[PDB]
Amino acid sequence: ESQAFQRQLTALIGYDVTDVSNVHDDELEFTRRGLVTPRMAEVASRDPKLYAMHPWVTSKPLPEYLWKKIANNCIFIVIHRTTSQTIKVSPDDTPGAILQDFVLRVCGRDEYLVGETPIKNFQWVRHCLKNGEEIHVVLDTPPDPALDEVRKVSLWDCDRKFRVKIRGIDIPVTVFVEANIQHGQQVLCQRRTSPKPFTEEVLWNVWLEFSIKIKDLPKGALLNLQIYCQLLYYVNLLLIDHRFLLRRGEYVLHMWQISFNADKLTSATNPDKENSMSISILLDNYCHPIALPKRAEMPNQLRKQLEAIIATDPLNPLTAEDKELLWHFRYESLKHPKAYPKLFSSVKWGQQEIVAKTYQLLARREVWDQSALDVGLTMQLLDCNFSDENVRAIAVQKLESLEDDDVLHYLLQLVQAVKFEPYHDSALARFLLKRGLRNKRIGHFLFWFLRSEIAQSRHYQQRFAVILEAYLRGCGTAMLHDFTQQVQVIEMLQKVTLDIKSLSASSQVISQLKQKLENLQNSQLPESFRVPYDPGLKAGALAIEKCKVMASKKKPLWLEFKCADPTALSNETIGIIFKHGDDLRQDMLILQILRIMESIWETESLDLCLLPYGCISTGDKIGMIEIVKDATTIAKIQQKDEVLNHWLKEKSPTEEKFQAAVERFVYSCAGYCVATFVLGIGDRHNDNIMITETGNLFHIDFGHERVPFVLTPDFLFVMGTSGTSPHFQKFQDICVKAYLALRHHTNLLIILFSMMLMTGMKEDIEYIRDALTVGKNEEDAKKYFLDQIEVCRDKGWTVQFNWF
Ligand SMILES: C[C@@H](c1nc(-c2cnc(N)c(-n3nnc4ccccc43)n2)nn1C)N1CCOCC1
Repeated sequence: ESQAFQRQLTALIGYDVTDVSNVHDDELEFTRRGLVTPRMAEVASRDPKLYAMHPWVTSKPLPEYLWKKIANNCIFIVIHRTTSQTIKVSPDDTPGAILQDFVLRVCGRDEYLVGETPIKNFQWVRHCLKNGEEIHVVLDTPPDPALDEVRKVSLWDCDRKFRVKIRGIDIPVTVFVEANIQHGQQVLCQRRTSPKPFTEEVLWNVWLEFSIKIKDLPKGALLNLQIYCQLLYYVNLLLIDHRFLLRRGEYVLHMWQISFNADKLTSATNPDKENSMSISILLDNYCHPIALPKRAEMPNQLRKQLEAIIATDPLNPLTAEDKELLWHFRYESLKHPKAYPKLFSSVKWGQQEIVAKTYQLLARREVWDQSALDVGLTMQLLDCNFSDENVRAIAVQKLESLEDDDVLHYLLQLVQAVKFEPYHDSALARFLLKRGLRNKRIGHFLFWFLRSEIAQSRHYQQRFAVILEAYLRGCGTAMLHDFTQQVQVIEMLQKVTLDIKSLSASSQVISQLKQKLENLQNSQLPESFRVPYDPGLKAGALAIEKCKVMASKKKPLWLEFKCADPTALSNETIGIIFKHGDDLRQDMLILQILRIMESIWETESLDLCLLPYGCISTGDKIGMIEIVKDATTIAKIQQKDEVLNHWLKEKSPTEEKFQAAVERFVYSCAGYCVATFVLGIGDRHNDNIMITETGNLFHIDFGHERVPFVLTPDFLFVMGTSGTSPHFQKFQDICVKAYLALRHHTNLLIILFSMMLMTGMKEDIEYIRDALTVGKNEEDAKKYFLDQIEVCRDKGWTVQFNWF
């Protein structure tokens, strides 16, 4: 009936936010209700014009390597109606000023050049300049903003010890309960139950007294119940609710099975009730409710100790001495923003009086608020080591600074950080909403990032579902319509990939694909859909005759689409790869880190010509990859040392284009060598590395006696020298420049890598430290890296062959 909006939202999300068949409290529903305000606040605040236009812009400097490209110091763009005309431009002009009511859209795309910013501060332009491409725009009338229409007693009075009664466990399918009280990844106190028998049901029926006072439990403390022989089952219960009240009564909680990890922190209970292990518990019964309420100077030698502590990397563990040092001199420690994580990892959270001091400490926010924004520092406070909302808010507040440009750089990482949140409604979840709804680009990518996790993760789908719904309710009639079209297409194509995969371990199946695709274009269809990994591009009908299946053991589709925009100045298709077997969420992260690195280099005016191709995880074990045109694997070129350069000349028609090719190869090869080493995904099989008919090398298939990174003799033959040329010198030089360019952001990468490991996949994270060579001077770094280069040369073709 009138509720003709909900089951729409539901099938977009892939989950239901009205469903209560798995909640044991109203936090999810409360957070649906709570999100209405910041939603309205952002919907109502956003300028309908610039929103419908979503101009993708930056405030960053136009880099030195791009400065060379600029004509005289003029720049040419062509306007179109059929008929066209060229215009000379100054790099500081405005769209409306160059215009001399009507708007400028980029040809073949849903992308606009509008608003009060210079043209040099447009992303498309900077792309066109980087690639050497021409800038093509059509005179068009601004899209109607009406299309975007938006539808419509104290706890510190309780001095008794905290107590939890374990009734017992049951499973329908040397075993004891392990009851921890946690704040972050920190264990406050820990009791246990007597080791009992192996029966599918065991009832201990004992009260357990914890050494912590009721008063001393901190907001966001977790009753973490574990089952050992040894660890096989875990479940968590926020001991304090979303209304600040201490929890009460009896609970039956179904538990996740094992086989450190962001899942282990989830307040979500297992929905599969008929198979999962459970537990019954009793919480201290009371009649009236319990709600939680709301210098001399330093000697030198100690300052030096403190300043060393502050200077260390994120992964350097703090001794108890360090912690005590940081604490006792908290007011001086406050003066340094870099001391914050280590300072808040120094507070005893299981102590009411201490937590207070911290809260009154955070009131003196003078210097933090004043400090220049540090994404690395900011990210540190959003990780699994911080479970206090006030600590987490001072981080979130710093993010507000970021221009949409930089949000899109950290979106995935930020979305994944929601997993470390203790409450469904948080400053960070809230921030993502705000930022998503204020900018269509972010909101498109938010949708997918969120939907990726919902379809694939039982530990966090409820949390992400309520946040997705929150976004959708303010994104507009326009985007709601597009998301539906996109959802339909992938919900069609994935089934097609599955059915096909089972029909093989040949040219028999290749005609079965085309036959199965034909009826999909006729019945159930959408003529056009937005490309999930590149929303500027609108795909049309399948180039049915161009589609195939691929020569891998995992069977991916090779698909070709027409462009639905008739104003596109090319006839070239849009390629996509549908794949089952490798988890694409791991690919997404790495590609995203790759973009971050490319932005890092930009700050040092370096370009390394990476190809971080589009890649969106869509559902369990399955998703899409962007097709890079004119590219081939290195292994196929081999089907040893001489052939690589010949292929390049074979594909390069002239000598300029061949010198442009080898120019391109050196940068891109250098780039991937640095990146892959830092990430520790260096040693890869030759079938997983590719190159374009133009020089650009690039890695693929990020699915997990070794070489630090793949630099081989055939690559070296193109560069010259037998196992130093004028090109091997450049390679060497730019690798050291690229390697040191990362080391200036040691902290940032450490935390991202650490975050990557916890949400995507201690001695595991420790690797990035060594790879970036922490604690060594710039000289030692150049040495360290060039030695790695030498290993690859000295080992030649060894490990390649080894893969039998
Ligand atoms: C089929 C043909 C080909 N593949 C591509 C191409 C393009 N873009 C990509 N992103 C891409 N990636 N990326 N991730 C992948 C994951 C798996 C497979 C492929 C992948 N592959 N282009 N071409 C012409 N290969 C020619 C060389 O011999 C092997 C077959």
